[PDB]
Amino acid sequence: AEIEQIKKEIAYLIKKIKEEILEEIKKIKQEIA
Amino acid sequence: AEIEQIKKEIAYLIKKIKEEILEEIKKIKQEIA
Amino acid sequence: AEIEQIKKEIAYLIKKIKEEILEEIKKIKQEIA
Ligand SMILES: [Cl-]
Ligand SMILES: [Cl-]
Ligand SMILES: [Cl-]
Ligand SMILES: [Cl-]
Ligand code: NI
Ligand code: NI
Ligand code: NI
Repeated sequence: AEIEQIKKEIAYLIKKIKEEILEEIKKIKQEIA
Repeated sequence: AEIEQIKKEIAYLIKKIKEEILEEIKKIKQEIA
Repeated sequence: AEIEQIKKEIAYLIKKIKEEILEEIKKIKQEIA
């Protein structure tokens, strides 16, 4: 059960992480547009 | 070895998200040249 | 104990990866200014 809990918690964190940084990049694009 | 293998599969996953984000940053960078 | 260790190693890499990308993004923000 726990290893399956782990797999779930990681894919999710990785998704937020990816998006958290992509936003920093999106603001830069809008700015220097 | 089963959990170790799991570590390597997730590690492979982060290096890819890392590189995938860097490319979006490299695109803008290439434009800013 | 092997699951706990795998978490530590995964959280560390995710933490580093994030900042290593933000540091690259900051270099680009400097090229713009
Ligand atoms: Cl650090
Ligand atoms: Cl640091
Ligand atoms: Cl660092
Ligand atoms: Cl820093
Ligand atoms: Ni530090
Ligand atoms: Ni830093
Ligand atoms: Ni550092």
